[PDB]
Amino acid sequence: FVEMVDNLRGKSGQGYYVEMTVGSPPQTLNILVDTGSSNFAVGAAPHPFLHRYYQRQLSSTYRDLRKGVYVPYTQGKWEGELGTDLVSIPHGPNVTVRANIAAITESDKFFINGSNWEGILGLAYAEIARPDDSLEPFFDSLVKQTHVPNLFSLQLCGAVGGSMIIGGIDHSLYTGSLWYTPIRREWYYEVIIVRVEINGQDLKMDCKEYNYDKSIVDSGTTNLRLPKKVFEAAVKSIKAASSTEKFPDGFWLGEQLVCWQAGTTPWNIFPVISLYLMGEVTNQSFRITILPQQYLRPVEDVATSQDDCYKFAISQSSTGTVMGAVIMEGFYVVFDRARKRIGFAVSACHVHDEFRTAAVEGPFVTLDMEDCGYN
Ligand SMILES: CC(C)c1cccc(CNC[C@@H](O)[C@@H]2COC/C=C/C[C@@H](c3ccccc3)NC(=O)c3cc(cc(N(C)S(C)(=O)=O)c3)C(=O)N2)c1
Repeated sequence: FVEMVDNLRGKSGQGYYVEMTVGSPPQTLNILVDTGSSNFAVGAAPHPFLHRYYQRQLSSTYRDLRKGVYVPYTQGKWEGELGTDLVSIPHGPNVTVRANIAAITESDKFFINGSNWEGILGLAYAEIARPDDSLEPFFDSLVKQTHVPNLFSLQLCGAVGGSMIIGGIDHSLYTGSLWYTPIRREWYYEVIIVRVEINGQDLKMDCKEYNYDKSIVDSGTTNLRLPKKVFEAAVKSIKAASSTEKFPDGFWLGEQLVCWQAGTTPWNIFPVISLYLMGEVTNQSFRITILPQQYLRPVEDVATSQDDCYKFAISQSSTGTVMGAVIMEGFYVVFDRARKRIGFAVSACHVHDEFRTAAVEGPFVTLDMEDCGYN
């Protein structure tokens, strides 16, 4: 797995990407790793923000599937033409497999000026593939075509880099225990949140609320996104904990940055946030704790660089909870498809400071026998 270590790069909340090749002869593209969707898609026509794109006419292994496809995410949108071709991951397992590829020919607010990636690897299940669930996702083809075990793990670092280990778990990438929460249903990587605390204080809502109307693990979304009711309760609590300083409403909404004299950020006025995930046994849970160094994301800009400036990276959602890269960075996350479970452990690349450390820990029990799944 050592060959696979540090095979991810990124630009800081611009997304983590892995090098892949498509076509014969191999065309090199950087591909965003997305556990929040299930299409493999690449830029296939010129675009002002693409340094390079897939040229189907140059690949003798390309087969056209005579079917278009359109994919709108929460933000960003592309459309294109389906086909298959040979795909490999130079710093992944040593194999080449044939896979579906959407060749993107038009898009909106999807590619980013200077991002370095030219396509997207949807690693979730066929149930949410477009145009429908008969379009086998990349990781399904990989496992069917090779002897790779049905598991991958992500260590997203930033603050960027990281590792996606295909087929296994690399112990050098984490410390302490791995804790597992069940995948509720194979579509998104859907999980169940049973309790939320902000500086050790329970939000005290019915736990179904935390999962209204699903909770997902999504490396393709930057923020921790929360159902409105949870988001409003979370912000109330963070504000109360951090009340020695008062920030504008635009800060709370992600529309404005807050800035401090370089090196003087008052991390200790901001609370730790704990998400307790359903465990593998009845009414047991574990918690993952995040520090303000994860949920206050630095915005790099030479122009404001006398300061450190941050965006609040918790935001509201009308489509359920999204545990985005805010939650994943500094955890080693194991997508154990074979055992229908997702493991979390503290990563070798945790942020911590001299006072507080992100954690994955348990077990915790609750007598209340309510199931937290929203039907
Ligand atoms: C089943 C499919 C069709 C579907 C449909 C609807 C929702 C989903 C759930 N998964 C979404 C994921 O798949 C795509 C993937 O997008 C990858 C792009 C990353 C670029 C990055 C970025 C943009 C601009 C500057 C820096 C980074 N975007 C976000 O962080 C980025 C990306 C996305 C959402 C956000 N949020 C809205 S946010 C502002 O963090 O709250 C942020 C997003 O939609 N990501 C899935």
